[PDB]
Amino acid sequence: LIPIVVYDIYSRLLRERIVCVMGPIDDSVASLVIAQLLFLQSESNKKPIHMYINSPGGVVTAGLAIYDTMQYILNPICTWCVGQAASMGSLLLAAGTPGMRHSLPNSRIMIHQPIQAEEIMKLKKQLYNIYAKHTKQSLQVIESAMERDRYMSPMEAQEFGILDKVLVHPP
Amino acid sequence: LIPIVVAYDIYSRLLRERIVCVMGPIDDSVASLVIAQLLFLQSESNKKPIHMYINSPGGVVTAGLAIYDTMQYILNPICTWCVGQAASMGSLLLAAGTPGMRHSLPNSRIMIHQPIQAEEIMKLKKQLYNIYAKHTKQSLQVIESAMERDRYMSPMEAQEFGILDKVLVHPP
Amino acid sequence: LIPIVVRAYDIYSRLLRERIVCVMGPIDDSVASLVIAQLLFLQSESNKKPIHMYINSPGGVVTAGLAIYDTMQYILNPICTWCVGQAASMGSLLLAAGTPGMRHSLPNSRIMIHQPIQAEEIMKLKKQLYNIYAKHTKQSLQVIESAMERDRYMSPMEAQEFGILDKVLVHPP
Amino acid sequence: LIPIVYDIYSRLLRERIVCVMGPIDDSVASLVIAQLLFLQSESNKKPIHMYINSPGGVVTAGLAIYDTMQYILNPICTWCVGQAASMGSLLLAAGTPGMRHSLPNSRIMIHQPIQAEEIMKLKKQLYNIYAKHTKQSLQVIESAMERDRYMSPMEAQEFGILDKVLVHPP
Amino acid sequence: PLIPIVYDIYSRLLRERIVCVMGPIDDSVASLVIAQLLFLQSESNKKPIHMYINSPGGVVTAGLAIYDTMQYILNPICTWCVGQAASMGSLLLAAGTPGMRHSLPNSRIMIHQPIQAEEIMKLKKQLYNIYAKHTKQSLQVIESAMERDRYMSPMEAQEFGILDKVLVHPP
Amino acid sequence: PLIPIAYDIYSRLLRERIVCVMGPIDDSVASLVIAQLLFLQSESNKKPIHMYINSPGGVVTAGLAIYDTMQYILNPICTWCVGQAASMGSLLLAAGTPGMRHSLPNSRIMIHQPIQAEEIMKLKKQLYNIYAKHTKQSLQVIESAMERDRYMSPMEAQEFGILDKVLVHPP
Amino acid sequence: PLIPIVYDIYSRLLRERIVCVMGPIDDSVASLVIAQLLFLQSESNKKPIHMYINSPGGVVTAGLAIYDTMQYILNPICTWCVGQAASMGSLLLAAGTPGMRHSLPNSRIMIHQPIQAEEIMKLKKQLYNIYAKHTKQSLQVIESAMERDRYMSPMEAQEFGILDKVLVHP
Amino acid sequence: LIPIVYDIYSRLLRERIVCVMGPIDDSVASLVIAQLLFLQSESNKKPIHMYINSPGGVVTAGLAIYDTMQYILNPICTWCVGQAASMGSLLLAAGTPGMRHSLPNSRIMIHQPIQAEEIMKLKKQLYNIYAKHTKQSLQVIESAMERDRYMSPMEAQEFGILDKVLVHP
Amino acid sequence: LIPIVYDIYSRLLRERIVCVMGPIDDSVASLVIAQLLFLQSESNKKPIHMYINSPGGVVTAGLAIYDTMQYILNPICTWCVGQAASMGSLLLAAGTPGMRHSLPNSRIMIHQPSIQAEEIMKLKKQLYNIYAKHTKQSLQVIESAMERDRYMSPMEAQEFGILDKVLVHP
Ligand SMILES: CC[C@H](C)[C@H]1C(=O)N(Cc2cccc3ccccc23)C[C@@H]2N(C(=O)NCCCC(F)(F)F)CCC(=O)N12
Ligand SMILES: CC[C@H](C)[C@H]1C(=O)N(Cc2cccc3ccccc23)C[C@@H]2N(C(=O)NCCCC(F)(F)F)CCC(=O)N12
Ligand SMILES: CC[C@H](C)[C@H]1C(=O)N(Cc2cccc3ccccc23)C[C@@H]2N(C(=O)NCCCC(F)(F)F)CCC(=O)N12
Ligand SMILES: CC[C@H](C)[C@H]1C(=O)N(Cc2cccc3ccccc23)C[C@@H]2N(C(=O)NCCCC(F)(F)F)CCC(=O)N12
Ligand SMILES: CC[C@H](C)[C@H]1C(=O)N(Cc2cccc3ccccc23)C[C@@H]2N(C(=O)NCCCC(F)(F)F)CCC(=O)N12
Ligand SMILES: CC[C@H](C)[C@H]1C(=O)N(Cc2cccc3ccccc23)C[C@@H]2N(C(=O)NCCCC(F)(F)F)CCC(=O)N12
Ligand SMILES: CC[C@H](C)[C@H]1C(=O)N(Cc2cccc3ccccc23)C[C@@H]2N(C(=O)NCCCC(F)(F)F)CCC(=O)N12
Ligand SMILES: CC[C@H](C)[C@H]1C(=O)N(Cc2cccc3ccccc23)C[C@@H]2N(C(=O)NCCCC(F)(F)F)CCC(=O)N12
Ligand SMILES: CC[C@H](C)[C@H]1C(=O)N(Cc2cccc3ccccc23)C[C@@H]2N(C(=O)NCCCC(F)(F)F)CCC(=O)N12
Ligand SMILES: [Mg+2]
Repeated sequence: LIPIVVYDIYSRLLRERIVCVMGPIDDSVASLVIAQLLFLQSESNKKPIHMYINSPGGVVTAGLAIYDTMQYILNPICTWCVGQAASMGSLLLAAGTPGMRHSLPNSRIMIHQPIQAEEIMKLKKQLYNIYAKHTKQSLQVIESAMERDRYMSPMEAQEFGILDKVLVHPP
Repeated sequence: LIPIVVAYDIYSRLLRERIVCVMGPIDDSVASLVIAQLLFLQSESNKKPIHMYINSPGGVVTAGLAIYDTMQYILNPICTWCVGQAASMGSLLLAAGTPGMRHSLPNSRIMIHQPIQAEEIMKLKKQLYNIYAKHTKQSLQVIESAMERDRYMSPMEAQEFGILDKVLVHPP
Repeated sequence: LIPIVVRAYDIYSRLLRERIVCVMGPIDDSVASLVIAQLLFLQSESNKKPIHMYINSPGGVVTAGLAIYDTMQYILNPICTWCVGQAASMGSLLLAAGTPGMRHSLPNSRIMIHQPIQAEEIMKLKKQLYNIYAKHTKQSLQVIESAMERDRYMSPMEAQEFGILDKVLVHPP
Repeated sequence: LIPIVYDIYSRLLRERIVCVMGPIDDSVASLVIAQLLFLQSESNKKPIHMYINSPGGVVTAGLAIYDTMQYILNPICTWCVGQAASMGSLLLAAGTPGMRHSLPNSRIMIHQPIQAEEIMKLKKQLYNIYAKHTKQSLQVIESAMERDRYMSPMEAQEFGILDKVLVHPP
Repeated sequence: PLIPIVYDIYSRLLRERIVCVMGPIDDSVASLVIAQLLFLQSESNKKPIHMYINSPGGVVTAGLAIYDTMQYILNPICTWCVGQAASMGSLLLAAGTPGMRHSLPNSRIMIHQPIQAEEIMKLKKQLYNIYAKHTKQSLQVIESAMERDRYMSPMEAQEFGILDKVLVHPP
Repeated sequence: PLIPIAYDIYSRLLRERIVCVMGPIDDSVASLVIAQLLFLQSESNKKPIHMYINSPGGVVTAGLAIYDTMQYILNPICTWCVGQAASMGSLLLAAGTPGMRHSLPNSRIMIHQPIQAEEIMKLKKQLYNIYAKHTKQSLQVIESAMERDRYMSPMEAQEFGILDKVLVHPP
Repeated sequence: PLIPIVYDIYSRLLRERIVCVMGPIDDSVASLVIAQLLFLQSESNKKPIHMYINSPGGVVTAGLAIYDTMQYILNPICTWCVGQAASMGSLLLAAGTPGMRHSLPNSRIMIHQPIQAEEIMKLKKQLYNIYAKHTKQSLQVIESAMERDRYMSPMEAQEFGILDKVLVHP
Repeated sequence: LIPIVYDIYSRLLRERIVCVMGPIDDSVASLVIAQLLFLQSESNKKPIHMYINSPGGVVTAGLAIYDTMQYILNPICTWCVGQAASMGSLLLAAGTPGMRHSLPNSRIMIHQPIQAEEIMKLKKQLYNIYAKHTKQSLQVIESAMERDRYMSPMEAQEFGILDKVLVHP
Repeated sequence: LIPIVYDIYSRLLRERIVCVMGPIDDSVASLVIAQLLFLQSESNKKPIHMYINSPGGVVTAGLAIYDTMQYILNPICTWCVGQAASMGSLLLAAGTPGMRHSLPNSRIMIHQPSIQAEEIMKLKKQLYNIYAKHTKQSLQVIESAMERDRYMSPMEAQEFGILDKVLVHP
């Protein structure tokens, strides 16, 4: 049951420029997030957008659709990891505007990922290049890390280049 | 949960700005909704461009062709935008946008390969060959060869092939 | 999800205000009743102004198709039929039943008159279909019978030659 | 089942009461977090009341709510009615000091009913959070969490999970 | 349903030339019955075969397959209606050797029948001709009777030409 | 569904060189029929094999597997249509040894048929050539007939070249 | 599906050195085929083994398990395609003893293929090398052909090196 | 349908071949253990051949088979055909030294696809078993088991999981 | 698929080995009890071997097997392979003193995972008394240990009195 304010709660957050990326990312979630990003951009192409991320991952092309839209719009995008960002969720976290990528202290971050053979490898290489661009790590290090079935703490994710700030309280 | 803006749900709000969404598998229900939206936008103005957002793995051939024919029939220019993917019938719709107005974002994947009686399935397949030839400007022989290859193309390859005009990282 | 336009219409209701009725998907009793109710509404708004009938359907229940057919004939309005995607089985009967001169298809549509209760009753219904197609296409009963046994689709051009429709348009005239 | 006019829960939300009920998963956590952000923007000083009746749920979803409670500036009064087990008892214990309550017949459990290394890392995060808010040593928290049992409100007060056991308002 | 052994009980009855046509008649039942008729014929093409019929009907082509095999073999076939013979069941009852078609006293018999249109009519006309042949009634009378949704007593079925003898006790 | 004796009636028929092709033809049915044809062949490569066919059709490649095995073995094969032979069932009926293709009088026979596009057409053309070979009709006539959604009587199927003899009683 | 007896019919065929590879190839099918190959080898390591193949394909590692066992045993193995051999089925067909790979005239043969990303590519490359070895075609030609979604006639498969003989009669 | 000659697996059992196929659960473990006890009583000296084609399964069921292999006196030749992942690769590695084999196209994975403390205790038992049979350090075993990947037979030989990669006898 | 030699379990039964595997319900208990009666009538002196690999099960079904083990005159050697949890560990502990074994990697749990309230407590107290009798620990220590949600290694189970011998080899 989604509560209302006199607007359902998510719509109310949307009016304050907060977009929620929650649960598994599929085509339906991607389209909704993209539609919300277009809406916020037309209200103002300068004011920051806040992206709340609590997700175990999802479909690669759906994640990439959101990724490309984030890059395409002019707005700065602050990413916030609460709970977890695994697989495509961690890619979206890392794709926030430099300096504006955040996690709360107990979140868990995973870049490991839990079609023809050639196509699955082409998509995998696209992920390598995107993580390399945003984290500043080499392709070899990205590949090694993505093969490891383990989560990182927020501090480790900061050291790796996935995020900028680990906040307990506002600054 | 579909979010609302103030009462419009997010897609209806996009529709008021002349953006139509073609998302997920294309069946008769999706085709009818898209067609109804195209008729609405045309009556508001038969000159102002229409934006078509495409993120689809494909679908039913006749439903795809219904949308295709309606796109051609209306007078408006139609800008097509590939985000995520356009496979099978999705890539046909992408290619059918107004010349010069067919776009993809940088990490999209495009497939023209295709994943009721035998004679009828071949007749539909030949209709697809002729439509791709018209809009890509490639020969029928090249279309037939390419459609037999089970693979995706990058946006740059799709541009070289004639499926789209522009690969944009940021607006122009 | 059906989109809305603003004073709140869903998109099909908005099309209905412009005299467009949609016959989409399989035709059953529920679809027939909705289409019939819409035809009665449009008639009372004006019994002279044309009605546009959008048809994209693989067919359906014979008596439900016949209910829509009879209502189309009964109202006074001219009815323009438009085949987009496909009109198979009962869908092609409705297409053929539009006002003469006002039956249209877009260029890539597919049209089928082949059809994919006690034995005597199924034959009686089949003969009613033969007579309706004969009336509207102007073909003989023998030719209708032969054609309906062939499991195939027709292009819009072939359907025009056969008498199912009048005009194949790429763009408005 | 939900009575109308605007449902009862939205009406409670207008009085700064947030409900954490049933199993805690990602969907529940997101709703609770969204409500906490709403109440904070209405006023970052006025207290928030958190009603907790829950058998527990997903660890990361519980931790997401925990972190948001700490992050906002408001004081948060926690109220245990019925039960607070597993992640539910962590949220109860995480209320503002002096403002953690239970009604008299509630049951409280800190026992907990992914790769091996990851389940242990999450378990150690829970140990440190309970130690911080209860003021008990890590060794005592670990021992208590291995015992499959519930505590009465009085026992939970003695342990440091809550501050007040009320039969009637003060 | 546990089948008792002595051979299972149906196999034991088969060794004494008794074939059972029970329940709905589909392709599987028809094949079984046909296989049994071929077996009994090879043991002796002169000795009578007893066919026990208790059936609400079934698939027309499967019924016709059994019918044609009954006619094809040389043996006399005694048909016995116990419980009921409806639709295709009553056709098989009527198709027994003349003089050898029986019912017990409380059985119920129905000739009413509870693919493209043209094909269903062609099959229906094949049924008309078969009933006319074995009952000795006109085609017009068969067609009228088959439109009536009702059962007949054994005595009425005897008068109509579906069977020869209604026995309470052996003769 | 209970077969009678375990040593069922179908195995007993197999010992007399009768193979049953019943119900929908899929890979499992084709393999069983093929295995039985190999068995009968090794018992004697001269003695005829009887193939009982009551089938609404099935998978094209499974039908073709049985077809090719029938041609490959050296035995004469008598085909018998009881009930119906539709789609791939009618192909098997037509593929019996010339002069040895039979139907009982009330059977129904259909040649109409109720993967990439190019592949479905290649298989369809293989069916055209097989029917042309065994019926002696032209490719154009086969193609026209297979588009018509209808059944044929045994007499019509005889005239068309699908079978040789329509028997009410043995010769 | 009732299996007839004489021995069930497949066991009877096994006594004449005929092994059946039918339907989708999974771990259960592979283990049965492997067990049968070990049995026939111990009866005689010289007498040929006949392998009947009618299969749309299946699990790659299960197909490779059968492949490796075929190579490992000393017996000559005659492969017979009836109906179809697609994906892993066509690999087994091609892996028969040279000169002893057969198809009946109306069979259809497909080498196109209808886990982490790196692992699926490693398995795909193992398939390329196996087809190259047994067909005598270059790796580049195998890779190009496997990307085309289409079937080959028995004659085309013979020309390609997948089989040696297309027989209408024994 | 399992063919008869004995069903085919029973026939292989009479030649001292035991099959460990598909997912390993309690039912599979009990059957394998029962077969190992049978073969041991026929002769406690003659080798036993263990065919392994398995994606893994339940840890305690794998450990039950492991302990029984060690407990009996017989030499045990392990054979990887198709794959040995997770608990399957542990059983492969637990064969008698010098008698651990793979065919050339097999895939081998030591990565693994109840309370928190208990899952770690079981994990540490696996670390010590792999260390014993491969001769690698505990630190290297731990690192390798976190990597979600398969090894070729040659890599598995270099790592100490098996002794011989044979194309032909 | 159960192999034949007798199916393999029946063959083991002829050598006085009874298998208690998987979840223990009424059906399993009745089969085990029937086997114990059979072995007893063959000889009331010769030992019986009980193989235990079980996560637990229904309390009354476990108690039925327990009572029958005590009732017959034979010595009973218990063998834990894989695991013995809940009712499984009770049966392990109930073997003849000196004849209770585990292999080295087994896991043993006496905690119960996760009828009127009074009845569930009566059954729980029956378990306390049975464990006290066979382990020789005080009932207070049994009750405390059974509240801890954890497994024991074979060595710890030996120290606790659950079993007598941890063997790597005969
Ligand atoms: C960043 C958007 C730029 C400026 C631009 C443009 O690139 N596209 C194409 C487009 C179309 C569809 C999906 C897309 C997804 C990602 C990127 C581009 C997409 C349409 C958009 N429009 C709106 O946003 N209109 C107002 C939005 C308010 C609303 F309420 F509708 F949300 C129409 C006017 C327009 O110029 N653009
Ligand atoms: C391109 C449409 C042209 C101009 C034309 C015409 O071809 N058709 C027929 C038609 C009917 C039904 C479905 C069709 C699908 C594809 C193409 C044509 C279809 C109806 C339309 N009308 C409306 O659009 N009316 C306003 C509708 C929009 C709104 F939502 F706003 F109400 C009525 C005035 C009219 O003649 N035409
Ligand atoms: C062609 C309709 C004529 C004129 C006539 C008539 O035959 N019937 C009977 C009738 C009843 C019900 C279903 C029918 C289906 C098919 C044919 C006739 C049916 C009702 C109709 N009415 C309306 O439609 N009234 C306006 C309603 C407008 C609204 F907006 F509400 F839809 C009431 C005035 C009236 O006498 N007739
Ligand atoms: C404690 C929140 C601080 C103050 C701060 C901030 O860090 N985030 C980031 C953020 C984003 C998304 C999820 C988060 C979860 C936990 C913590 C931070 C999260 C958004 C917030 N905003 C609002 O809530 N604005 C008022 C609107 C609230 C209402 F519900 F009414 F819409 C936008 C301006 C702003 O400063 N912040
Ligand atoms: C009445 C049967 C006649 C005499 C004749 C004949 O037409 N067919 C063909 C046939 C084949 C298959 C199904 C048929 C169905 C209906 C009619 C004929 C059918 C087989 C039979 N055979 C047996 O039954 N042989 C003895 C076997 C006895 C057994 F116990 F096994 F059933 C083979 C030798 C033979 O001459 N015929
Ligand atoms: C007509 C078959 C010829 C003669 C020949 C041959 O082509 N194959 C290959 C083959 C193998 C597998 C499936 C096949 C399907 C279609 C065609 C050929 C097939 C094996 C057969 N054998 C048997 O049938 N042996 C008798 C055993 C029969 C029984 F059931 F009783 F066990 C082994 C000796 C032999 O020469 N051939
Ligand atoms: C080609 C097998 C060779 C010759 C060799 C050998 O490598 N293995 C190991 C082995 C074990 C298990 C699966 C295997 C799969 C593929 C390859 C090897 C496999 C067992 C076999 N044995 C038997 O087959 N014994 C007779 C069995 C006959 C029966 F009828 F029972 F099946 C035992 C002694 C022996 O020399 N080998
Ligand atoms: C290697 C077993 C040793 C030698 C010894 C022993 O430790 N156990 C205990 C035991 C019991 C139950 C399961 C066990 C699982 C793993 C390890 C030990 C197990 C019983 C076994 N027996 C048999 O195997 N008997 C022959 C069986 C032959 C048959 F054909 F039936 F399978 C009874 C005579 C005997 O000395 N032992
Ligand atoms: C420990 C059993 C004692 C000795 C005694 C006795 O108490 N009961 C009663 C009884 C009955 C049923 C279940 C029981 C379960 C637990 C305890 C007692 C049970 C029957 C048994 N009998 C057998 O076992 N007879 C030989 C059996 C041979 C067979 F192979 F079939 F098992 C009949 C003669 C007899 O003296 N008793
Ligand atoms: Mg005793």
